[PDB]
Amino acid sequence: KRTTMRILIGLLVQNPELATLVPPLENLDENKLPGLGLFRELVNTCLSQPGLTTGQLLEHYRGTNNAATLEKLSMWDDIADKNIAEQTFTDSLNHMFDSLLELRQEELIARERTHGLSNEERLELWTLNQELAK
Repeated sequence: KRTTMRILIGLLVQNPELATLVPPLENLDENKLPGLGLFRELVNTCLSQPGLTTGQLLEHYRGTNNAATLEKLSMWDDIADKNIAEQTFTDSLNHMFDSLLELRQEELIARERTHGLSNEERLELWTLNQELAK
């Protein structure tokens, strides 16, 4: 639950164009979920300057007064980039052999259109069709 806010903050700092996908936060009350005030603040800053880059966003956090905040904004950016690199990795792992599966599939289809397929081969084609979900 604490990482939810941190992930949101982090992702938005990494890509401020995501402010675009935040529904309205005005009627919420800040006082109820730690970090929400910060999120709201960034979202507002993002809406007030569309097209922002990460660096341009981080300009609003110069000065001594903002240092503890600038800090967490950068930490959280990194924690988030890792979380999604992790997720890309796990997702790529799952599709590792796709190039190889998707040509046994071509081979089975071609076999099927000229000679046809045995019972086992029909089942394998079916399995490949599930696995290549598009």
